[PDB]
Amino acid sequence: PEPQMVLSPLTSAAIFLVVTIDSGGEDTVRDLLSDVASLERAVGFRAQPDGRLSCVTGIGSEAWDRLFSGARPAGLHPFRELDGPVHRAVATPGDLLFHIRASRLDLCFALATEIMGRLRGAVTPQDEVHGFKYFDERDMLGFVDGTENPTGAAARRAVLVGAEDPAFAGGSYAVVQKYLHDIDAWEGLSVEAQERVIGRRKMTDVELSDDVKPADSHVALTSVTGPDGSDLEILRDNMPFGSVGREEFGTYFIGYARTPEVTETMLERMFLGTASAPHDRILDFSTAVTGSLFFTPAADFLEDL
Amino acid sequence: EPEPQMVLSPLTSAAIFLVVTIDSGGEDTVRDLLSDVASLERAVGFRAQPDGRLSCVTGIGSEAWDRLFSGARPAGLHPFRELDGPVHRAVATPGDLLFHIRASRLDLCFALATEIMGRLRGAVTPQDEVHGFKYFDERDMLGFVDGTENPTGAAARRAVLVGAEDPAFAGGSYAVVQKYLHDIDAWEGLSVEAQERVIGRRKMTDVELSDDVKPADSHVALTSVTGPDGSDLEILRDNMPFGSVGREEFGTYFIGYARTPEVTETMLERMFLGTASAPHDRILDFSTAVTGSLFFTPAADFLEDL
Amino acid sequence: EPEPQMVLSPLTSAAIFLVVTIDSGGEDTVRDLLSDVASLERAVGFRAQPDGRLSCVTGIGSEAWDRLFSGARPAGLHPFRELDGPVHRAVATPGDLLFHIRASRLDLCFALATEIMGRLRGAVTPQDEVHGFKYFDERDMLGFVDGTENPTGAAARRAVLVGAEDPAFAGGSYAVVQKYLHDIDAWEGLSVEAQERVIGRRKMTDVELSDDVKPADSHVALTSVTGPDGSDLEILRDNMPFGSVGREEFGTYFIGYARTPEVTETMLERMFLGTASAPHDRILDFSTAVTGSLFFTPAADFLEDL
Amino acid sequence: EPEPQMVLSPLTSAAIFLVVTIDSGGEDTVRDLLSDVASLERAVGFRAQPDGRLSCVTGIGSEAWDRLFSGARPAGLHPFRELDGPVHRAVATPGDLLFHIRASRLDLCFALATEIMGRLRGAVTPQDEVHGFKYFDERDMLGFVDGTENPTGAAARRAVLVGAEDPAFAGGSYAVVQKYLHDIDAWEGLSVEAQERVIGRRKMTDVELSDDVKPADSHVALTSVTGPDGSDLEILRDNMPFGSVGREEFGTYFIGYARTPEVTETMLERMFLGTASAPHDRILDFSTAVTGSLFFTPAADFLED
Amino acid sequence: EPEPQMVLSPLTSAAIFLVVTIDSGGEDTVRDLLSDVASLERAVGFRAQPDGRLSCVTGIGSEAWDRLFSGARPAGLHPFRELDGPVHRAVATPGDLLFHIRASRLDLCFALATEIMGRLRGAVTPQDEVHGFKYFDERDMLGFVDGTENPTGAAARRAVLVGAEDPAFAGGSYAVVQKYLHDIDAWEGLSVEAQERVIGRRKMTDVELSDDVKPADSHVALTSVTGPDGSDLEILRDNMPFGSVGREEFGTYFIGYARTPEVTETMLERMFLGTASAPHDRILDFSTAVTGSLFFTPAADFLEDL
Amino acid sequence: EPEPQMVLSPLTSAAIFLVVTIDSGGEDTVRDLLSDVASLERAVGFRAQPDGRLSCVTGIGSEAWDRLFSGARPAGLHPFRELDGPVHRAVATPGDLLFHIRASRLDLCFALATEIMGRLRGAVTPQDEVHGFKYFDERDMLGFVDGTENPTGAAARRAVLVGAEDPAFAGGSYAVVQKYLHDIDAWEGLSVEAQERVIGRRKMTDVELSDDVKPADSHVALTSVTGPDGSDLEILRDNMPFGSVGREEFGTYFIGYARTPEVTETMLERMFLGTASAPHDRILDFSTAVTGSLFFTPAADFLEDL
Ligand code: HEM
Ligand code: HEM
Ligand code: HEM
Ligand code: HEM
Ligand SMILES: [Mg+2]
Ligand SMILES: [Mg+2]
Ligand SMILES: [O]
Ligand SMILES: [O]
Repeated sequence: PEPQMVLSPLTSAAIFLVVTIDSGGEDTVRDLLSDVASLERAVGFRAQPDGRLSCVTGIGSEAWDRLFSGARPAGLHPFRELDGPVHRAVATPGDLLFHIRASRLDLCFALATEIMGRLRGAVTPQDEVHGFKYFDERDMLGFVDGTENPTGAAARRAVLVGAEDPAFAGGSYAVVQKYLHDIDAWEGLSVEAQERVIGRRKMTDVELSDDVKPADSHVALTSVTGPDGSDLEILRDNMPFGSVGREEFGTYFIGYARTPEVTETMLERMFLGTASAPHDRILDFSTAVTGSLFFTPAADFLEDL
Repeated sequence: EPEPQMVLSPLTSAAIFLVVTIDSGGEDTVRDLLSDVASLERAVGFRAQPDGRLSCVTGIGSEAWDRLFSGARPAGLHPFRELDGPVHRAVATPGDLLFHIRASRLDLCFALATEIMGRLRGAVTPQDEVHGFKYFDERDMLGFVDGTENPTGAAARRAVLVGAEDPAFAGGSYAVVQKYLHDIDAWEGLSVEAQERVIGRRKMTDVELSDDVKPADSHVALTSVTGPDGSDLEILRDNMPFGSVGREEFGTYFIGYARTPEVTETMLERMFLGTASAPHDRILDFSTAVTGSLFFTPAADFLEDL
Repeated sequence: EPEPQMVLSPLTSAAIFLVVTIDSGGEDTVRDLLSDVASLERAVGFRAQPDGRLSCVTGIGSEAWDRLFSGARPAGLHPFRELDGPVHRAVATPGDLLFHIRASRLDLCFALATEIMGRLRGAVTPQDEVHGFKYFDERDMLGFVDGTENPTGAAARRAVLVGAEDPAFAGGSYAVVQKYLHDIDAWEGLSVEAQERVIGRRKMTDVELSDDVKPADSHVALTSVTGPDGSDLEILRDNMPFGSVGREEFGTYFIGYARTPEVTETMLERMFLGTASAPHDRILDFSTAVTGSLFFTPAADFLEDL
Repeated sequence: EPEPQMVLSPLTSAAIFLVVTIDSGGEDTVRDLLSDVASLERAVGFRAQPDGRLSCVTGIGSEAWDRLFSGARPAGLHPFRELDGPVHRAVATPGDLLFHIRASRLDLCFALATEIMGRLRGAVTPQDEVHGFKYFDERDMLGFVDGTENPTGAAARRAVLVGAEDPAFAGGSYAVVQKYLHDIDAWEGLSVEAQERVIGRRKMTDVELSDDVKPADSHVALTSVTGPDGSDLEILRDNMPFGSVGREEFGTYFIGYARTPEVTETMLERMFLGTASAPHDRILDFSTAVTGSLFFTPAADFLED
Repeated sequence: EPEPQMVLSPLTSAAIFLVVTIDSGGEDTVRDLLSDVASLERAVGFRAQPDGRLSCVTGIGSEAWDRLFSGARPAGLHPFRELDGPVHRAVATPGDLLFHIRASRLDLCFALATEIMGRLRGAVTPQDEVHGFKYFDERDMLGFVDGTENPTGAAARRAVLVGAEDPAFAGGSYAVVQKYLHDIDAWEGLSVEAQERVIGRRKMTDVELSDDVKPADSHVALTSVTGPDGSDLEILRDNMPFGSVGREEFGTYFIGYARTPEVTETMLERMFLGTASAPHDRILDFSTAVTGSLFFTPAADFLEDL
Repeated sequence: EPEPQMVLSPLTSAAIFLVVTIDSGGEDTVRDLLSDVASLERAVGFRAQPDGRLSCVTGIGSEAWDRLFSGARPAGLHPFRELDGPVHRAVATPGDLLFHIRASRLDLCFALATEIMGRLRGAVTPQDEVHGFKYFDERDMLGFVDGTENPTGAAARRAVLVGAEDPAFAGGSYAVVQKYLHDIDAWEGLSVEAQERVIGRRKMTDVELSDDVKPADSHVALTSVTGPDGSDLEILRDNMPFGSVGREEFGTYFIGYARTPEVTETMLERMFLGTASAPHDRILDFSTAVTGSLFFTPAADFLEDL
């Protein structure tokens, strides 16, 4: 079973499109899903091999039940809201996700145009973010973002559904959150204080050692080991976005994993805290304004419709 | 002696256009920023040399000029003139400062825009912010190659930079901006041959239609002007696509630089008001202007001294 | 595995196709060159890593096979079969050896071709030499993107490489070549919408025309065949433009690789002989085949051991 | 005043040389094409920026100049003069127009050549068409780096562009072309040391042989000329390999630009006819000229009218 | 797989080779660093993706192995064995740890080397540090292309990586290093043809000399070994030039990886000790080895768990 | 101009600095080499155009100028002056000739350096040889962006090239070199905020600290000097990191070019001797100068003519 392009090369541009399916829109949607791979080739092939255009399509829980019948992915549910003492992770509507990536924005925009052209009148846009790599893989807080992502076989094993849910092997679960940062507040910290929030050094991206890294740093709370001692990992492809006029500086978070349990555990630790940590310090400078969960099927599941 | 801003830029694949108004009381903050904007361009850009190709051209409008400076005004500076054609209208919208930021990548544009606006918050109000990108092989949203007949090298220097005619402001230029939104559904209902008739060139190969066959209300026909002496009058354009798929906005951000606005304004009159043989530029049947402003972009040394 | 030749190449922008026949007495010289051709590919190409992307696929025809080797023949190897259609003909021309040389620049191709022909001088007679070049947006001589639907990765391995069905020759492939000359004047008299109807895809955007609108005598319609499996039958193509402006020759060099010739031969029957609903492939109204040959491209290890 | 044609071009790895004669009656068609060839160059080349580096230099021969124009002639314009040397001969062959088309890739060259010949069909007859390719380390067909001592910047402007000495035609240049075919088997039978003695420079490192060991009949010896005041007389060359393996043609297409043909012609006389010290240029013992033509390449403004 | 280190790297144009010994008492510090060396490679290299191509391969010597680790030893690990030939000698020099750091640019190599040595200061003593750079056409200091016949893809995986013959260490490899200094004055007194006879390949075109002309004491002749197997025994080399023009040092840093040291050691014996028809490798008449060590480069996973 | 040497070079990422003394008897060898150094630069560089960007700038010291040439001296040419400050000292070390070799890759640098020193064998004695590499965002060894405020374009020509003040030597420049070694352990114990106060710019963003917070003893404060008119006096710098990890050498090789050495010497006096308001440049608390020389780099025409 061929997976979608969840494991992509590093790409410098992305469009994230989240839509809801209008009443009556189900058939239009199904026809599009069966064509999305061929549109990806048509737009992408003439810019090979530099273009690295790919589109990962995801389907939400309530939408899955309107479109298909029979067996469902084992872990597919609506994003679970987290009501922490201080910080909250909201859930927002989203039936379909298009995660469109390439080495240039225009390829992204051309593919998005074709997809929404086929869907006009069946869907309603909920979110559209045009993302860009910032410098040397930095995010909007000025830290390198991506460094501890798994690679190669460790990545395939962390992100692709296997034997545990055989009918959906080759699929993945994507969680999306749009975050806005309070840059004024962040920039009032010293660099050393910022490093204590993230858990790594700013200029060199070296992890802080275990004897200085705080329990409420981001890296501390998103490190999770499983009952057998192995690391529980996700694949992230966070993108900066913003608008200077509106003072909007953002990180669009997207995390892929073989089951939503992994991602959800990390989220609980960040928002709700642990025995030793009230919450992830990064949330004192970052507000989530969207939250959705999607299942990204194997490519063959979409071809056969 | 005088160093121009980077009006004549290499081809760049990302741009930010920022148009603001100066609030009451903001003038001093703005003047400090103008004198530092070249420094900020170096601070952001130098670490990404030589690939980055970051430049910022700063432009000042007619009313803002009188609030900011006294003494001489550049000879051609006035407010953008609204054009009320029989069918199509070129609006004038508010604009005191233009920052036309270009680079080979968006992040550098954004980083410089962030630094500029960081110094100016409290003193200005944003009116328009567009993030532009190059689309394929220099194509615009209508699917045609865009820029082909721009002047280059010495001809560009001569068409764009103020010289002896206004010696206090030699090295400056005049910029006209209009944000255009396209009706892509209408446009895509035309055959390719019909689209070529609107533009005046071939779509795939970008070869100009012969005199034999080019309509008089084609875009290329209307924007070709020879001056009293018989030589052509040229501008320098760096149009950028922009858009949002969910809102159905597909746009062209027009910016044209010229040594005097009279050239740009004549082209605009022809397009909106027509000629004896052409009611209006057919491109306007698929393109609506929603902003319009005119700025003077001084020589770099003018700004350095404040 | 055994190591296949570089049938599955990265995208390359230049090629040389060489077709020769083996003269009387030439077999020994040929067999020496075959055993060294991989090391000549590395000699010429290694110093130009990693941009060079130079490869050479060597193929052997049916008659030549029996002069060169004894023991088993590959299952599918036979002379190219002439197709005498009502209107269009697929001709057969002589060819014992194919060198399909690809790289990112012509000079590398030429350098390797020079070395190969150097070793063969006086053993072979050239029948065809074509210097091909890809247009800058993967377009062909007709102006359409060419390559889009080729299979990739595991699907390509499955469609192209001989496997368990003929185990002594696993890792090999079958190559069909035809040189096509186009009538560019005729083709350029069609509208874009008409040309799209001949091909089956949009010219500018390369999106496939939908099933409800794509004519049955369009190229894409006729070269889509499903097997008994239900699954599509695929080939791997690497068509290359060529020509000469002084002689008015504008051409497409077709080369198609498949795990058995039955796939390629079916497509050719459909194009040249037609189906229940289509007289012939409309592309042949603008394209004439003037060569036709079929080769087996053995696994690299087969050649190394001689 | 005058914008020259793109005589001083960036390094380009591909070229098409097209030489045609103007048929009886063809003069008007030619004139119309000349006035448009700059705009064809932009049409084909602009969309391939900035990599494409497409340019076309157009040149006109002496007899054709008389058919096309009246009024002033360029001072230096005359038909190529045959050299009948004791051993080697430089032939003169017909040609009224030259298109010297250059780019980073052959297809751009071909696209522009196609447009040009399309407009000239029926008015001209092709005499020569060569598709050139530079080897990857600026080597020529003989394996030597080719172009090392070309002038650059202001030295090149001084050497190639007509100035105040012929002010009606300032910004123009004179092009000489010769197609050479090589005897590769003879050449490859020389040791490297013997080859270096023919050329005048070291083969692998491209360092010039010192004055005390460079032969008098080496190529570099004979093509170094000083003028009355003792300064070097210089040309700009853009020699391209070409060939066909099937027909055993291995060639160098010579093109030299100079502000007057006297410089190029003197170098040619030294090569073909000899000096007191040297019977002839040793490179001609491996190279035969099979065309020879001379053209004036006007300032681009001259063609715009 | 277990995950190997990046033994099979893309082509890289810079390297640092660092050889250190472990001071007594330093073993715990070293074990900590080995468990973090992969994360340091990512911290330094991630921000420079994808062009940076920084990798670090870490190798452990025989005696160090015994001081550092509990369990079983790799089967092939021993001290480098001195070779005392009639004319030329391969010396064995001290080395407990090898860091073979490669990238597209020296700065990344240096930055990683700095971080590694930062953690080791006080626990190790530097024995050798070489900053290598590739000549622009993959040439070495003798002017010959270097790397041409290395194995590729699956053939490389098979020649370099320990498999089920030593299953606890599958995914490891064995590295041999020797620093060579050349007598450039002597070498440059040879004609090109005589140099070609020492190496066994053509200097300009890198084509192998034919079997009837290639000397038996040529480098290529001596380092071509067939196994008991019938077939070729291969190693993977990544030789780097280095030097200092003031000191007249012009060098080649030899590094060879193999799945067992037997292969590399055979080649070395042939070079230094000779064969029936060759006294020794002629290259050694212009090259003096001044270091020599052997290391085991474990699988990535082995190091992660310490 | 007469044609200057390549003092104004593009950004390059590698360099070799070679400083030598002329031995007795060496004068004529040196003179021959000077007249050929441009042609060596082309021989090594041409075949790697235009990616290579190889240049060599050749400079001559005061004492050596008198040995080599008769006739006029450059007005500004004198031995580097030692500065014996209360705390820090700028040493003067011997040097007759400087070769400042720059390119995009080290191997081109090394190849040209090899040719130059090969011609000078036996006539000169090497005093200093440094191989420099740029860190990947134009950062130096202290982690700051280095080069931001260098002049460009006509401002650079005006700052660095001799003109009509010394018309015989128009086109020349004056280069000062100093090799510095850094105390990295001390530097890394400062907070980033404290480092910024040493340099005078922000570390991450490279923005200049504002006049109200920048300390008087910061590097930027002390190296800003205004001339009689109130304009900035500028130099052109191309500082290069270098180092050796095993020897714990981390260095900055300083090279500054100016039209007269008075400008560079003023800056050095301020840094090392201090002013009324600054004891000395705080960068010297982390940087020790171990060489110091001054050279005149003539116009290229001057070297051709002999
Ligand atoms: C709010 C915006 C976010 C920002 C700006 C951000 C930023 C960062 C940065 C700079 C790192 C260190 C470098 C790296 O390894 O990539 C990192 C690591 C990580 N983040 Fe986040 N992050 C955000 C949200 C999240 C969320 C919501 C999750 C999980 C649900 C998450 C999971 C991770 C994980 C798993 C790691 C790697 C930890 C390890 O070293 O083992 N991040 N993030
Ligand atoms: C006469 C010159 C030829 C030209 C100029 C040409 C051009 C094209 C073009 C433009 C496409 C559509 C884009 C793509 O998927 O590549 C295409 C598709 C194809 N062509 Fe051709 N073609 C030629 C001859 C042939 C021949 C002789 C064959 C088979 C023997 C063939 C087999 C195919 C196949 C199999 C496809 C893709 C079908 C699918 O869409 O699933 N072509 N060709
Ligand atoms: C001074 C040291 C060395 C230099 C300058 C050098 C240079 C070269 C050159 C120029 C080639 C031919 C091109 C190629 O295939 O890469 C080559 C091949 C080779 N060298 Fe070396 N080499 C050196 C040391 C060694 C050593 C010490 C070994 C073995 C322990 C070795 C093993 C080989 C092998 C296996 C080949 C490939 C032979 C084949 O199958 O063609 N080299 N070397
Ligand atoms: C250890 C030696 C050095 C280091 C690591 C160093 C580093 C730097 C850095 C980081 C900057 C700020 C960015 C820039 O504009 O380049 C700078 C500026 C500067 N440095 Fe240095 N520097 C060194 C030595 C010197 C010396 C010895 C001089 C003068 C003789 C000098 C002259 C300058 C000048 C003129 C500026 C720019 C001032 C203006 O900002 O308008 N540097 N240096
Ligand atoms: Mg705020
Ligand atoms: Mg002190
Ligand atoms: O993250
Ligand atoms: O500096």
